[PDB]
Amino acid sequence: LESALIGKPVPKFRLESLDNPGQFYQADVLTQGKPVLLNVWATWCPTCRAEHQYLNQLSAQGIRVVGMNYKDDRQKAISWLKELGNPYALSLFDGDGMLGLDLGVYGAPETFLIDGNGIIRYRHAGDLNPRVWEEEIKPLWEKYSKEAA
Repeated sequence: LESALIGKPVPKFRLESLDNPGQFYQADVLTQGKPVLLNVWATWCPTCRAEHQYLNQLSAQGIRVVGMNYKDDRQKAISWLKELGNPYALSLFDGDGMLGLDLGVYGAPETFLIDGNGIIRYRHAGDLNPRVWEEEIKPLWEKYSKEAA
């Protein structure tokens, strides 16, 4: 849906790595110099499992995806990745959902497009499928990929 963050930088945060206990990340990790997709997901989200296989496909094509596990059960989340594959370059654990609150998410799943400079450029509330990618996000990803280059 619509977002008041379009054109604004990613909110400050300090979250623990989902699969690397003790390692914490900050917003600087979302300023890669290349565009990135931030995917909000959880194991309790039905369309998330279905969307996971498509994310694996995009990741294999070079699309950079950062995963934000939302108000979820950490262990179940880790098993989820070991069982279905890990498309994420990095996985953040938003156990309390505080980053989700600053991002204005309605729930899961949701995908944000962030440019190389850490500026939020698009927000899609709902599952990521070929149609959404081809019609809504792909054109934007290509634009910011060419500029970052």
